[PDB]
Amino acid sequence: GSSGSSGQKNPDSYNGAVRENYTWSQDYTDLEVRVPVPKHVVKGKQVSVALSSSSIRVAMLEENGERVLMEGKLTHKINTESSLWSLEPGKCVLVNLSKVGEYWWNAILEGEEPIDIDSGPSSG
Repeated sequence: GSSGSSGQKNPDSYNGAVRENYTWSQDYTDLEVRVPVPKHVVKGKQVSVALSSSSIRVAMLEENGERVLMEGKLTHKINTESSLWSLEPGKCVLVNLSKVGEYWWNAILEGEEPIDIDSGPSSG
């Protein structure tokens, strides 16, 4: 019984892109990427998080090895200092990216489809 806001505004991520690897979204001045983890990942030592500026790394320990959930050179630089990352047991990984100014992050890595959201004139 339809009651209230109905339709299709978003699956889960409040406006953004979705894929089978790692979700992310673009906001005013900050990005939020959530990576799904198994029910065997609780410790942060089971996952690898490399923060530099224009690069990110997201891996998780399986059993006899590990797997790179999300990784690749970022589109631009960030403020690792201001940036953070929190691991959740039997949930997902949280990574906060702090923009180093007013930039339009059309993507996370330098090789990811450009988000839909767009603005008027920018180049000029």
